[PDB]
Amino acid sequence: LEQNQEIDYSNYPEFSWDTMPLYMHVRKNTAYTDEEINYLASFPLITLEKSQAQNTYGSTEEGTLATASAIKLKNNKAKVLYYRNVVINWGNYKNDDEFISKNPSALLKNQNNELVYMPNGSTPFFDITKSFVQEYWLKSVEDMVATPNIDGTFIDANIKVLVPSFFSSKVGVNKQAEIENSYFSMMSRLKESLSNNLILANIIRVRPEFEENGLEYLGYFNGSYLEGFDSEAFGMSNAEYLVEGIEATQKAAQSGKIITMTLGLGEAIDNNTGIDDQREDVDLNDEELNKRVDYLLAIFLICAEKYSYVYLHDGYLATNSAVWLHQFDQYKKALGAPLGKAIKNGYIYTRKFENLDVWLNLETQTATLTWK
Amino acid sequence: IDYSNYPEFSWDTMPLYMHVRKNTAYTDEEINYLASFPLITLEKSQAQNTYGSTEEGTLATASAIKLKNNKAKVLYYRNVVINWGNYKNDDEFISKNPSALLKNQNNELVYMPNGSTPFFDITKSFVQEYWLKSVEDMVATPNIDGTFIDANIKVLVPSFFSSKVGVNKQAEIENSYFSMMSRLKESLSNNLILANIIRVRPEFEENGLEYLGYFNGSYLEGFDSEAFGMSNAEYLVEGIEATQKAAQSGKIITMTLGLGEAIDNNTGIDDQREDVDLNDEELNKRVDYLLAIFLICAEKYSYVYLHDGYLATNSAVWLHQFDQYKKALGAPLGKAIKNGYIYTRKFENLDVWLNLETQTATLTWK
Repeated sequence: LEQNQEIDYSNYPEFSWDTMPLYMHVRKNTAYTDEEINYLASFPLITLEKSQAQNTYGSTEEGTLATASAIKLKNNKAKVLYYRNVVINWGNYKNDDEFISKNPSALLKNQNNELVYMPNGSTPFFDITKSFVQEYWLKSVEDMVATPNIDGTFIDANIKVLVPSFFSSKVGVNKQAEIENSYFSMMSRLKESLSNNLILANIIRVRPEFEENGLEYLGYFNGSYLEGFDSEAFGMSNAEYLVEGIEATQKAAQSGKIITMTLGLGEAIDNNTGIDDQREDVDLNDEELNKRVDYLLAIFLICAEKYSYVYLHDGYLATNSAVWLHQFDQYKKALGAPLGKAIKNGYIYTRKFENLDVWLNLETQTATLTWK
Repeated sequence: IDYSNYPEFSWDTMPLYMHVRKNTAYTDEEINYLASFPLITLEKSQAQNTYGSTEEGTLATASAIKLKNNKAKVLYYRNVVINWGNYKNDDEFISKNPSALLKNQNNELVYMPNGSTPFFDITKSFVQEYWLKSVEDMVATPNIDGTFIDANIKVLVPSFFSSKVGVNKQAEIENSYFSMMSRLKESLSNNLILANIIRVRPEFEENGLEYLGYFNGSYLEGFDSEAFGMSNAEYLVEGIEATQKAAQSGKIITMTLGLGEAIDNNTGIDDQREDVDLNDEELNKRVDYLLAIFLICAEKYSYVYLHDGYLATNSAVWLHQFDQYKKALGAPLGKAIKNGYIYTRKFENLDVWLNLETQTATLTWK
């Protein structure tokens, strides 16, 4: 497996321990307002998702360029990443639509010559085993990253390539191995061509198939995004699953890799409204909600090192998120640099920072943040 | 009550409903499966990637179903306010008439939670006429027996639109909706109109019965999904009471209940989706429970669907028949009896015992 490169922080985002280090990961179907641009520009690291303002700019490619230009004019130090899925042919990319229309052989088929799909039955996959698909995809990423207001790329669906059953159950064992081989070739190409830029990947993940829960695959990347971090599977308890995720994240962060930890608040915010009635306004000062914020931040702080950033989210679509444009009080309070590593005692973790003491219990799913 | 356009019904075995879409044409086996149900709703996005549009995919599917079983009743889905994709005729109409879409007081489009799907402004006469004709034209085709009208409750719960377009516009949407439903009641009097209307709601003192006079029956969803601070059991008690009254009055009931949560196995996102054992003891207990809720309510022309979503290619129960669907049921020998949260009912070949509090039921088949 690809080894990690020697650490060079030249192109890394800004980072401070003074207050919570925050990540943003976002789309909107139309252009951001000026106020929204100012909000985005306040984050040190921003990923622009697929379906980026396409109903204003006609395409994600153009909506990305316009959004990134506006962010950079407000804060030229904000780092902006372009999302790219390595295998799923999601909609709203004008260049992808043209490429697939002109070249139907670019899509992935099973051994019976049938197109295979995501669970919606309509979104297909790129057959990255084909040279011309690899070249198209790599060029699309390199061309976008080369533009002035884009600093790097967020690579998605690595785990769909690397967990053998995902594609072997669709296209067979040999084709899965071929997809994997081509994936490694493509990531090696980006590691070299984007060496003066940033590459983040959705890669660290508790998986029975991954002996090191994704750390073994970080060699191509400046860091990992984390999702599914508190969503247990494989018969593991919630606490057991988080213990493994925390260990992997601590190791990656201590190695100097960027970490962008996403944790959902959707379940703590939902109040059984919004489907056939107005969605009830969320009291973002609610005491129980803030206990959940404390808990999720405590998980993050037990792991964090320099270049670790957190996003407690209500989905990535700005217009459907109750936390969009908002900042919890925990994000404004003095944090300060760690005074050492977390201490683990069973499912209880503690950590001291210059202005904060953290206590976390994974079994009870509770935490305390004692600000100084 | 005029039953002349109603579907077939038998108590001999479980009366079943089907509610379905697929992005491409059904296979022959799938058409035979559809044709075996007495009442089928064809959803939006109906084979549009084979036939080019939902309109033509609906026509093709319905023709094939009726060739296999001409007695099957087939309904065309139509949303009264949401402009969902894949209707070629809607795309043409909206492109030509952007003013057909609902805007707020700043003249901005308003959307569903996805931020992209807009709404028909049904306060405008030309929109009303386009919509009504689209329904009437499709129901007049030979292989379609009626329509399934969706999103009634989004019109009738004031906060849904008032929070988007203002209180005056919501009242006007509601007024126009009633005019449109009165028109359809008359034009489709030789056909079937099923609506997504019975629903426990604080705004509806009769939980949707007060609107049922426009329609030949109701589809039910959200039926076991409590809200408003209500307990699950008391929320179901209210839905059961509404459904019993409707069914006993001769209205069609199509009760949908999700098995998604009892089938979900924490796989299929980044790995292969593991088989759910459809013969499992635990899944069969859940089927028994959900069928018991249905049977406590059912009358002639009540039908049930225990589902894993409406997209055929993503459903673990597509093409499947639970054993509970094959056993002799027989006619009810009395209405359900309610003793607290425990209901019982006797049929010729089955005794039902249902406890809403524990979410368990016992089906004693003879």
